[PDB]
This record gives sequence, structure tokens and C-alpha cells, in this order.
Amino acid sequence: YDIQAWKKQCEELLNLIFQCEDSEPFRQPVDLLEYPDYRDIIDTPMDFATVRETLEAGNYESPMELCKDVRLIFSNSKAYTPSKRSRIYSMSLRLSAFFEEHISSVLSDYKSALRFHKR
Ligand SMILES: Cc1n[nH]cc1CNc1ccccc1F
Repeated sequence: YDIQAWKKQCEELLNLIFQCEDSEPFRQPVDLLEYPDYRDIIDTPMDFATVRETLEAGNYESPMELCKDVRLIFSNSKAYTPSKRSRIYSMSLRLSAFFEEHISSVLSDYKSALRFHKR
């Protein structure tokens, strides 16, 4: 029933993601000195610190918006990887599976609470 509960649920999930070793390449914006052509390939960079800061600033209205940005981290990894077997892309696949497994109930609970609110 709680329309606001998603926010703390997303903070807790982001805390788990930051503890997870697989998130290391995704915690901060990609450094252009390390990957000089990054912006030639990726139009909209995204990383977990930016997601956490957007959430803490009160700049997400729903968990769907946060999901869209987290999914952008993973699609940017798939777009920039030179191979489906690269280290960083393999880490992104595992982290994405972990994220999707945990975000499902957050999204479901929010959409149910909102449908109850508008009944
Ligand atoms: C993100 C990010 N973190 N660290 C480097 C990058 C750039 N992306 C990337 C690079 C190589 C293989 C696979 C990839 F997705």
C-alpha cells in the first residue's frame, strides 16, 4: 500500500550493489582518459554513483525511472564491449541478473500501491 516505500528499498539495493565486487567498473562515470572514444560510442553515460545521487536528490519520481537508468548502465556496457566474453561485460551480466532479481518486487509493490491509490 505504501507509495513511497520504493525509495528506501532502492537505497538498500544500491548499498548491496556497491558492496558487490562486480559493481566496481560501474560505480563512477567512465574516465575518458582511460577510454578516449567512449563518447563516440555512448550517447548517455550512466553509473551507480549518479543513480544514487539522483535518488538522494529526490530526482526520481518512481522506481521505474531508477530502473531505466540502471538498465542504461548495462546497455552501455553491452554497447561498448569489444566482445561478449570481455571481463567488464561479464561482470555487467552478473550484476544485471542480481539487480533484476531484486528490483522485481520493488516495481511490483510500487505499481500495486499506486493502483490501490487510484482505485
Ligand atoms: C563501464 C566501464 N567501466 N570500466 C570501463 C568501462 C567502459 N565499458 C567497457 C569497457 C570494456 C569492456 C566492457 C565494457 F562495457
